[PDB]
Amino acid sequence: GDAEAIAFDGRTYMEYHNAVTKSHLAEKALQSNHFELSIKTEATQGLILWSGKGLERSDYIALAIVDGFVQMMYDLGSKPVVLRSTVPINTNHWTHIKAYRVQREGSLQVGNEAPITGSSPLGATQLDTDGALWLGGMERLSVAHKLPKAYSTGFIGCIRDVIVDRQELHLVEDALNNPTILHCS
Repeated sequence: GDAEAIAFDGRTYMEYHNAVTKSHLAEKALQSNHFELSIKTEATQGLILWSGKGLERSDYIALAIVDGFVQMMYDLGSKPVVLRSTVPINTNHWTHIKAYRVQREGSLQVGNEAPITGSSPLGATQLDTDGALWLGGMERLSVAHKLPKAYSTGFIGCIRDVIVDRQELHLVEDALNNPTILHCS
């Protein structure tokens, strides 16, 4: 009841579009990104969300659990920057994540800890993309040989209340690749 949390078994990943005439309200050079979610899990390695085109050349922004901690990572064109949390995420207790990027600056907050901040190397400031978004793992994998196994590892656990750039994401209804729906708990 209430918050409709969906679960992720390790072979489940949803593709969302975000940003294109669809009802209410070419390339894209985002100056920002803002992501909000709540996750419950026992996993110590897994990929949560990933916004990019999924091509080797493409810039990206993603969130993954790496060796027990949630870490934001993105490359805009001048190499990556990693923002890692001090809050052990694997307690199988719903936990909040709040992350954003303003040009080159980004922050990360898991729980109530102090937000982790940083900024990619001087150079690019905009994230080139077609609006592809992904949840729980991702299709185009090749572009995962350069990252830790974690981004290769699908996510096992649940997720709910995903907010991407002031719009709320309806996991089921917005999913574009018709995946197997398994509620949570």
